[PDB]
Parts: sequence; structure tokens; C-alpha cells
Amino acid sequence: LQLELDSFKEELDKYFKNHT
Amino acid sequence: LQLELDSFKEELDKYFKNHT
Repeated sequence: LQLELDSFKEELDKYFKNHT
Repeated sequence: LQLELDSFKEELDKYFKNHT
């Protein structure tokens, strides 16, 4: 569970990077 | 797990659209 949670957290930053 | 992860992804997608 922790690895996929970290992967989802990493994917979360993609939308923040694309918003700029 | 995958279905609820996709649901969380779809919910996350709404916050960036609401922020704009």
C-alpha cells in the first residue's frame, strides 16, 4: 500500500506542475 | 483497491479545475 500511495503522491505533483 | 484509487484520482482532478 505504501508504494502505491507514494506513486499517487508523485502523480499529485504532476497537476500542480501542469497548472503553472 | 484500483477502483477506489481511480475514484480518488478523479476527485483530485476536481480540485485543480475548481482552483482555476
